[PDB]
Amino acid sequence: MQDTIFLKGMRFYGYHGALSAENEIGQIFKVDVTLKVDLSEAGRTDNVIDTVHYGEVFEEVKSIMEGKAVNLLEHLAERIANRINSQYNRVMETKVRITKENPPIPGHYDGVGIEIVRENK
Amino acid sequence: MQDTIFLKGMRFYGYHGALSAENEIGQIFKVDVTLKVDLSEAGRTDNVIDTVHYGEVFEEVKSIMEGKAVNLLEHLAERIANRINSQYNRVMETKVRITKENPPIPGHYDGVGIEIVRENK
Amino acid sequence: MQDTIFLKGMRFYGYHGALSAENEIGQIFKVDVTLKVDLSEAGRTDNVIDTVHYGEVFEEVKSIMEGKAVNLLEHLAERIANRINSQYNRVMETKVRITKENPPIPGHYDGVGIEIVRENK
Amino acid sequence: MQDTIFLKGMRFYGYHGALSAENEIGQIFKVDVTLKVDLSEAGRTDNVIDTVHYGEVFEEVKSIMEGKAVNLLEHLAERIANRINSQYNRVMETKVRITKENPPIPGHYDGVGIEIVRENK
Amino acid sequence: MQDTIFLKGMRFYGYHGALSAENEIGQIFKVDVTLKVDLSEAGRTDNVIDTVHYGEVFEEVKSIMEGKAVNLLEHLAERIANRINSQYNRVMETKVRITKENPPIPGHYDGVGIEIVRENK
Amino acid sequence: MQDTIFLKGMRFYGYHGALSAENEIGQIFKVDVTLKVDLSEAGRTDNVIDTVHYGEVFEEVKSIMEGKAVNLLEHLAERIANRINSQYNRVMETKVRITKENPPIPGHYDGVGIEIVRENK
Amino acid sequence: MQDTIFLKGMRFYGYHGALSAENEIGQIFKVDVTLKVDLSEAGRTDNVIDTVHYGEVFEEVKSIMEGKAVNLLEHLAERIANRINSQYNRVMETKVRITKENPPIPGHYDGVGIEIVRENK
Amino acid sequence: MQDTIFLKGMRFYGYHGALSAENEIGQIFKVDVTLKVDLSEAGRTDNVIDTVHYGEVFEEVKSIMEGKAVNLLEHLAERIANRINSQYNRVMETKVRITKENPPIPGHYDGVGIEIVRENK
Ligand SMILES: Nc1nc(O)c2nn(-c3cccc(C(=O)O)c3)nc2n1
Ligand SMILES: Nc1nc(O)c2nn(-c3cccc(C(=O)O)c3)nc2n1
Ligand SMILES: Nc1nc(O)c2nn(-c3cccc(C(=O)O)c3)nc2n1
Ligand SMILES: Nc1nc(O)c2nn(-c3cccc(C(=O)O)c3)nc2n1
Ligand SMILES: Nc1nc(O)c2nn(-c3cccc(C(=O)O)c3)nc2n1
Ligand SMILES: Nc1nc(O)c2nn(-c3cccc(C(=O)O)c3)nc2n1
Ligand SMILES: Nc1nc(O)c2nn(-c3cccc(C(=O)O)c3)nc2n1
Ligand SMILES: Nc1nc(O)c2nn(-c3cccc(C(=O)O)c3)nc2n1
Repeated sequence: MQDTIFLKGMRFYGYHGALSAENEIGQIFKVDVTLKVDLSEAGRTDNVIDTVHYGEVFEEVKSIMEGKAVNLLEHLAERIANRINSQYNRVMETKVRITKENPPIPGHYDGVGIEIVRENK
Repeated sequence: MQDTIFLKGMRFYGYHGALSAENEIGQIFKVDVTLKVDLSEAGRTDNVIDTVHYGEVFEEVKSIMEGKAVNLLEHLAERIANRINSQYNRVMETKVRITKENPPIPGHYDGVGIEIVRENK
Repeated sequence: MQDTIFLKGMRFYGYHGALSAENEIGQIFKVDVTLKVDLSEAGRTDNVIDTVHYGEVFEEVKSIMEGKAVNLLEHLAERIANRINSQYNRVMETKVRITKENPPIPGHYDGVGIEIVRENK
Repeated sequence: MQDTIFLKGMRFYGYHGALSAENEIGQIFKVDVTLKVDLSEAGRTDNVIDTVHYGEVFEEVKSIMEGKAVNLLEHLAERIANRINSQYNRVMETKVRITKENPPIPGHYDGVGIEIVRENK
Repeated sequence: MQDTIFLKGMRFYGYHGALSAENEIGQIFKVDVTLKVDLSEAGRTDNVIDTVHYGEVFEEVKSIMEGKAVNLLEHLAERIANRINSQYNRVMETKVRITKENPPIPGHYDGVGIEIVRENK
Repeated sequence: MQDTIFLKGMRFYGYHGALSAENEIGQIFKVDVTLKVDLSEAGRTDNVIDTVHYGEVFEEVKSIMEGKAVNLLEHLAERIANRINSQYNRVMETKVRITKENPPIPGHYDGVGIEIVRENK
Repeated sequence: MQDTIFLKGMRFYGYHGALSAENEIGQIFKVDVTLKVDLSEAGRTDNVIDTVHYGEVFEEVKSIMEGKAVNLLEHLAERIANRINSQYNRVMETKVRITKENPPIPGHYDGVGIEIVRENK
Repeated sequence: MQDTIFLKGMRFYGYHGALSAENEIGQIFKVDVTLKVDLSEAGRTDNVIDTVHYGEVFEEVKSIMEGKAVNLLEHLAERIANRINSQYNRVMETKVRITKENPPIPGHYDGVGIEIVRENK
């Protein structure tokens, strides 16, 4: 089953980061969420109730990304994957990628971050 | 067999969407279609009749994307994959990705959508 | 005097638009604000009080762009230019460009909008 | 008066070109239309009737770009500028830029074309 | 073994295409070549003779892409893969992707093409 | 008169540069050529003979850019502007911009170069 | 005289900013430097000594951008323009644009900054 | 286990290359480093000590990329992968991609390079 639902390049201004200064100033966090979901039924029916509403997923991500500031992106992706797997039984597995495009790292690069894949139990 | 034929970033202005307002105003839909097809024979012959004409595939996609407005992208990708698998025996499997780059979702993101892979029976 | 202060590609999700459907669903609005300001004194002093804080300008723009929904972009740029010229005597003239990258217009284009230049009296 | 209304990156698939082959195969034409229009009244009123509807301009451009095939881009921009100046008294001057991003020219480049500015008499 | 050598976005102006008009006018062809090659020895030695010179591969591709005009991209990728596998024993397998970014297809899209993977025997 | 004919992002692989090493290895040169030409007549007639053929201009540029290696971009733009003004009486003035996107300068930047504007006498 | 020498998108990682946190963490600063210089002589001669070496200008910019941390971009552009006008008599005027693509401003935007133009006395 | 830590588009100006001229002039090298690391613990704890600090990895890469000039990219990726696997037991495997976007190859392309994947023993 290779069907997926996806939300790309979601950006939120937040205050997460292990450094005090980072928590103070804040920065933009880029998030990509890919959900493994069997889409044939919805493909047949055309009924929104046979799939996972992308609008509701974005809201879950947002609440976590624009909420209390944590230290790691690992913690942020872990709470997102957990929150999506929990509320949707149709999601067989959740992949969350978080990118810090402008971290306190003295150099020239496009971005830094992590990516986790969590199966829904 | 890893051979493929592909059509990338196909854009159509349509009126699909579960929301009334969406059906009224319309929006741009981005479509990516990848076909698993053994290309060696055509590679040997150089005869167009030994492969799948990308121009004809785009027309099939277009007719579905610029046609009657449905509610889901799942339904739109399902009719496309079904239409391509049906008319071409050479297509062993069809992958359709549809992106709503500007959905009625209050936020900052690059796009939202779905992707399905359908084997030709 | 060719000195300027600028804020580029500011994006806000709003509900402005002459169409009911637009007010209902909303869309992303891109804003570019260029201010004619003599920057030599601040260039000499390095004192933030000798110039116009970009952070405060963005807040003014934001309040107008994410506030009550109006019909025209002309009205939106007119309230922004007026609000910036009013609070900053150092701004000799204000230029506001607003882009609707995804308007209810059935077609393929990069964006549509307006640009106004308002001298501070 | 530096106020303008603009439509950027409008793309149409057409068959214009001095070469037979070009008229046969067709190609994508990129169009940028900038209109000099005093936007203060609409800025004050917020009444759509005090400005020029971008949606109607795009339709005029479209009809010309997706219509009968001519030889030059100069002829295409000349009919567009003439058509916009003619129907809108509020347009003090019209600028039309047309780009052939993929012309029958053996080389590596981003695009080729012309740009005309026509005052409304 | 996941080591590779790659040449991305190689562009050539050519006259391949099943349509007469295409052979007459020509167009830009984009090529991506990925070679599976064990790179540890060269990684240890730092001796150019322990790997495959990207400069020589580009020349092989070029000669095929800017040479006699054929009908299919399948034929073009097949001659490239065959030419690289043949001259380099170190290449365990060759992947060739060819894109027609501007084909005689009336529509809006990023590109069309094919991709083949050929193991070196 | 604000009419122009333009050729953007023309790229050529050359060996110009004041450094020996540069003449040896070569690099990509980006060229932008803008011609001031009254386009109304061609706009009226639709006759290619009433304007300046972009295809012929690109050839002139090419011959200069892919020809003998000189030291400066100033010399390269000067020979191009001179060559275009000379062969076309319709060109009232020629603007040539040349960019070295990858010069032997140890740093991070998008490009370096020059731009000249030459009136046709 | 419309001749210019330019250095675009120069990026440096620095610690300038009116906020303590900014001085602590640092960020990327984008710089664009345009010099008004008569390029005809160098265009005629092809002698590097008849123009301004872009490599030397980048070094001046770099030393200022990667040096002691100041509060304003105005101060940074003022020292750059002053340093270039001072060492080169051939530079009739210097334009310096500095962009903070990731400032401590809670929002979604492409960048913020200033631009100054300084004539060489 | 599909968890990863990544550093994308890291750019360094260096003097590696099999050609004398290349060692003399230097060029920009683009590096992408992907690390397979189990991120659940850090995801649970939010403790930086339960993961691999991206800032420290960038420093290791930098020291190798901006250090002594070698002939191959294979040698450069091999020393990076080896250096990261060596200092971090948490890294189960390291993938290093190096791109020469502007090599001494007479042609039009986006880039050339290699990619290696090295398991940590
Ligand atoms: N522009 C903008 N919009 C929002 O909705 C924001 N929410 N936060 C925000 C507030 C408090 C904490 C965080 C956080 O990421 O921890 C984010 N910054 C914003 N900026
Ligand atoms: N510009 C443009 N071109 C076309 O070919 C279009 N077809 N539709 C269209 C018409 C009716 C229904 C749909 C739909 O997607 O349901 C699309 N909008 C277009 N715009
Ligand atoms: N994501 C996001 N963030 C904000 O700060 C928003 N503000 N509005 C908003 C709310 C009410 C009216 C408007 C408007 O533009 O008229 C905008 N939508 C948002 N989405
Ligand atoms: N995809 C697409 N959509 C349209 O609305 C088109 N109109 N034409 C078209 C038809 C006849 C003549 C021309 C022309 O440009 O001369 C264009 N090609 C299209 N493709
Ligand atoms: N600009 C440019 N440079 C080259 O090296 C070219 N080679 N061909 C070319 C010539 C003959 C046949 C083909 C072909 O692709 O069949 C290509 N067009 C070029 N343009
Ligand atoms: N790929 C490619 N195509 C061409 O037409 C080229 N011409 N030159 C070339 C040859 C001799 C001198 C110069 C020069 O720029 O001085 C350029 N390199 C090329 N590469
Ligand atoms: N990667 C990198 N390279 C350099 O040359 C740097 N110079 N500085 C630097 C050091 C001290 C002060 C500043 C400053 O901008 O004030 C910058 N950070 C760098 N990072
Ligand atoms: N701008 C810039 N910044 C640095 O930190 C650099 N380090 N090197 C450098 C110096 C010596 C050898 C190499 C090399 O790559 O072999 C690189 N060039 C730089 N440019």
